[PDB]
Amino acid sequence: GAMATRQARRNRRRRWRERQRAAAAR
Repeated sequence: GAMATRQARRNRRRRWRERQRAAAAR
């Protein structure tokens, strides 16, 4: 969809956010 891309831009940014938790937090 057209909006799917809009919210998606935040998904990719969030996916990396929680991913850092592994390094930042033991």
